[PDB]
Formats: sequence, structure tokens, C-alpha cells
Amino acid sequence: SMSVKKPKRDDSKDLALCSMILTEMETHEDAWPFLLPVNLKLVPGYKKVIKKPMDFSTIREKLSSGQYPNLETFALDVRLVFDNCETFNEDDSDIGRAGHNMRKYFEKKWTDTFK
Repeated sequence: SMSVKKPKRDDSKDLALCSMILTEMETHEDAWPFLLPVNLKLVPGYKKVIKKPMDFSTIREKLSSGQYPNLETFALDVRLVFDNCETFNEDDSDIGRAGHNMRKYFEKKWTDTFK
């Protein structure tokens, strides 16, 4: 509350460390469904169903231009990529499996770097 604060966690490396995670996600062999925005002209149903599209290149641009206020808003966009994937793709498909694999890969790096 006013004039009463928990000890200050050092967040000075968060930007660099999120960049590193994102580089690791970009270079994973199962990243291909997520590297670029889904083409809303060429994929029937996507635009109406997926209210907030997200992909790795859009997170990279947001990260590089100071559009994440803190490391949690960064994690929320990464998770959105996988939540969108699950919304639109059957679990038993190449893309559905890719999304589960990448979400696991992310959540481990996230815990190991920050928890």
C-alpha cells in the first residue's frame, strides 16, 4: 500500500531474457505454423472465429518496440498463440500436435528462467 512495498525484484534483464526464449521458440523445428500471421484472406473461418490472432513475428515486433510493459504481458501473447491453435486445429493434426509441443517447450523455459 502507500509507502509499504515488498522488496524490489530485479527486472532489468527481463527484456533480454524474453528475447532469448522467443529466439528458441522461433528456431524449434515445430515452430512453422506460428512464425507468421495466419493469412486471413486465404483461411476461411479464421477471421471470424479467432478474435485476437497472434504469431511469433508479431510478438518479436512488439518486444523489439517496447510494447510489452512487463514479462507477464509477453507470456500472455505467447500463450495466446497456442490457445488460438487449439481453438482452430484438431488435436490429431500436424498443427494441433505442433501447438501442444511448443506450449510445453515454452512453459519449461518460462519456469526455468523466471520461477
